Amino acid sequence: SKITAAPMVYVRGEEMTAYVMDLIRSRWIEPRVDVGGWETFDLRAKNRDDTEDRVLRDVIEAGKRIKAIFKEPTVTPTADQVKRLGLRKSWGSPNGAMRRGWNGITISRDTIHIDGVELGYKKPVLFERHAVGGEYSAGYKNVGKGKLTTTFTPSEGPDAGKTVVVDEREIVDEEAAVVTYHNPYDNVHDLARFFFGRCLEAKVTPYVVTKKTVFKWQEPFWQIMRTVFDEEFKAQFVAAGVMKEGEELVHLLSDAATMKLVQWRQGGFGMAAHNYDGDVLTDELAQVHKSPGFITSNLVGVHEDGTLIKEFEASHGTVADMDEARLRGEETSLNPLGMVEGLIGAMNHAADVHNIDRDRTHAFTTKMRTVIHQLFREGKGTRDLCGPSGLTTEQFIDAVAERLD
Amino acid sequence: SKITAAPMVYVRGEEMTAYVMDLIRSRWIEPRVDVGGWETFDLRAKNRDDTEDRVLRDVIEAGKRIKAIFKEPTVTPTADQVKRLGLRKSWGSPNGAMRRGWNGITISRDTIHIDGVELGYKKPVLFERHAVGGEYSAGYKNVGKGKLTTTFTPSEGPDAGKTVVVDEREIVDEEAAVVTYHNPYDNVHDLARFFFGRCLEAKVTPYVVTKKTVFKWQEPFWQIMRTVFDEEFKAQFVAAGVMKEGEELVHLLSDAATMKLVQWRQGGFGMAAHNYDGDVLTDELAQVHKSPGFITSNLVGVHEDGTLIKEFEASHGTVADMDEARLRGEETSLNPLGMVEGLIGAMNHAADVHNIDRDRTHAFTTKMRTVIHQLFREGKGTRDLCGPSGLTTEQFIDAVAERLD
Repeated sequence: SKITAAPMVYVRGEEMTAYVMDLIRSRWIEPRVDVGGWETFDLRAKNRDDTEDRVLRDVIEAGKRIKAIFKEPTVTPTADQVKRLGLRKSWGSPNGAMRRGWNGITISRDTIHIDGVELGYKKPVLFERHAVGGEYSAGYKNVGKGKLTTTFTPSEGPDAGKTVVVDEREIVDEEAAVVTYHNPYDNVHDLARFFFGRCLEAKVTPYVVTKKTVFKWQEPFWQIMRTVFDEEFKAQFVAAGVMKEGEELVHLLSDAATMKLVQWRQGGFGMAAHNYDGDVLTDELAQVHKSPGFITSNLVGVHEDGTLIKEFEASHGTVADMDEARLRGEETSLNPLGMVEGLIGAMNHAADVHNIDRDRTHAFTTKMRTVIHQLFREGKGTRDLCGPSGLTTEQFIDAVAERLD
Repeated sequence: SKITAAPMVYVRGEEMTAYVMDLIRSRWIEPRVDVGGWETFDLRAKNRDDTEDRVLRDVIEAGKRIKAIFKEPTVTPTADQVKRLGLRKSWGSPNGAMRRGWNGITISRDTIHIDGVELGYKKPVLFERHAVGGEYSAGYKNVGKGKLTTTFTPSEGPDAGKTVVVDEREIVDEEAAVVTYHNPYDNVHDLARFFFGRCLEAKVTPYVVTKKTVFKWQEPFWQIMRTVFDEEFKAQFVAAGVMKEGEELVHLLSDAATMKLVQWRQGGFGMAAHNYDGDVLTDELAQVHKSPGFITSNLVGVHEDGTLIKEFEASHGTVADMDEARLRGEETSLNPLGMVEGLIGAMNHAADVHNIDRDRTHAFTTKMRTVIHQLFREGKGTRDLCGPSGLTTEQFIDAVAERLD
């Protein structure tokens, strides 16, 4: 009579968030859900070091096969952490490996809402941060005076094999940065389809966000989006009452979009942007809404077989300060809602993409959310939203558990 | 005896803002000031088109010669404006030509304040947008599959004449952008001195804003600014009451800075950033403060001979909707403060550079500001800040005029 969990990758971190998720797994999930299909991985900074990222390899492989991943917040083993945690070596951020390993098209950064508690945006906002390209994968050098040349040699079509000059310039400064990057745009077709599909389901008005007026190479991000929308979605948006007859898809400049995020406190909109613009704008979105914990960070990629790989994370870290407080015998109140939304999304996608116990899984994950929201409504949520009379971390975990049935 | 205005470049626009400035010139300036020294340029979109942009060339040349420029809001001759205004050809924004032509250092984007009126930020905020470099001057191509190569050949030092590879990559998309740009950092030494001097005078806490953690070529923007601060300013900031001893200059990630602009409603801080980050963050600043009209846009560049070239502009547009209302005979209420702040700056700089009627010009510009600010304190400002009881455009101009003496 327990729910059969679909295959799903579970990535454990450390510190306060792992302490919390251990309690959630043991007291909310496991008594109601057979988690035999989960493949669990220990991603403590120490276990990455001890296995020399063998664990990360096993995460990415598991993710490609299973297509549904929940990842806890983790400690990136930076220089600071090597000394602190007593490790052998440093290890970089695992996001690049995940985005490439799973053919990432977007990080979905959506506002998280609680029925009965008003946050910054009244209604759901959706945001797609294009997951590849841009300055994140640039080649560069810091240089003095000299000549900079950029060439391109196509490998197919009429001009195949003929090298052309993209740019050439004389650097006249003693101190300068020289930078080259690319934006791969083939997966913007996939991105547009995913984005507009999401926006239609949510009944939110979509917007495309670039600096294409000046950064003219960005034009195709808009053109691909507009074409997909017009041909495959506009009729549907009008029919669903989301947009009026003759309303065109709107393009916003990135510097205008920063203003709109502050103005549009009603919510009820979607934005899609390039990698960096999405990075900056979604943290703005976090601040307007409440804080980073109330925005999702959901990586979506395209499997070779046509289905989607979906990884889900909370947007806060491991809350080391709170872990320290716990280890000083001081009361804590970690709001688990960001992580729970991630776990819900992963469990739902696991059930959906594998077609295993879908009705019962969706019902259960909906039930967890409903119970949590009702507790917050009553002033029995965590202290971030319910003040000093709110529940401690452990009190909140019990409160949910005894209402779950 | 009228004030003899120092030589100054005056760039006129069109629509509502030109109509307002025509009245201000007629009713405030000309009865008190001999403006024979002003060289005026017609930058109607139609005049850029009619002169094959020779007028923009003339503006740049006059700006170099005279060193002080006031520019009204203008209509960029975009494709859409070509249709609307019946032009022959489209023309790009004039910004790049001005910023590069006058050896741009910074665009200062400061909150505008009136004593006794509450806007978004309680205390002054200062922002320096690095005026040049970045994607604004990028070379690019939209391409398919192939090989992209970037090389650099230094012209001086021990590695002179030896070509090295900055980047090489294989493009695997049928649609991709390939982009190369440079950041010229020699003038960040000047940017830093300018920024910290202003912040010191204003007694605001300075911050440097970059994405250098990931975009590592940006590191010198930070290093240059920190070195100048530590060597030339830190002790002064301590003695001014702004910072404690042992407090260091703070670096903010650009995605953190977007959150701080929303949080820090008390104001009293400064930020300096690269060209694009500055563009995006200062529009956010405008929205938090009130609107674009309440943020300055003051370009500071430098002549070959060391004299600063200063151009001052309001940050709003020409307000076409209000101009249409005006021409229908309907009431309007355009707040001229943004434009007048710009004109004040340009007139003051002209007076200081040329040393023509310096003391009387400063008294007159101070008077315009005081008279304007006092009318707002009396509820006799425009309707943006004083509500429906506020004065019309024309009523406000006449109210100021009769108080100027």
